[PDB]
Amino acid sequence: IKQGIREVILCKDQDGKIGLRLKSIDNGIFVQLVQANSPASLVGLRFGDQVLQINGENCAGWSSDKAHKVLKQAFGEKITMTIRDRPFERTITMHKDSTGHVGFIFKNGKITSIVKDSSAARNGLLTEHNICEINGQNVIGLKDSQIADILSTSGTVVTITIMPAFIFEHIIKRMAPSIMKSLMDHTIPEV
Repeated sequence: IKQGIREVILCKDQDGKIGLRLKSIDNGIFVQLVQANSPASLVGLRFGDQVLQINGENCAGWSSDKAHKVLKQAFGEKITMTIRDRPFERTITMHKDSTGHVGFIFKNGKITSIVKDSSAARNGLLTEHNICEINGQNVIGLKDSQIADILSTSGTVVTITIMPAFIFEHIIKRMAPSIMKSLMDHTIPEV
């Protein structure tokens, strides 16, 4: 998680889309969904990122509807956005033990217990937190077994990005699980 504000420049695709849905939270605007293979993914927007400005105008106080409308009405040749990086999230680095475990239990992507004497215990992983990313890869909407599988196929060093569940549950309201599973970018970013 970068302690930064960064500028991104976007271009609507040939369908006039950027591949973004946005959500009003605490009088800011946050990214609720980034579509795979979209202008938003390509420029590196992530679930939970805060949008500070669009085209030099402050997003403060905007409703979700107003943010969507602003994007629709932008001359989509060059849209500038000022982003603060995933401000409700934190990243925790763990090491798999000899048995290949880091030491927690989760359910519906939410961490529910920390295993004694684990790497998770040593690094202070918290319960009541939703898993947003593993090793920089968005895992939101994937099944527990797929998240398990990613953890298995990772190396020893496992980086997890988490968000307090009450904030996660606020961000994802009015978005169908099937959309999150099917449409949220789960790819590794391209170079």
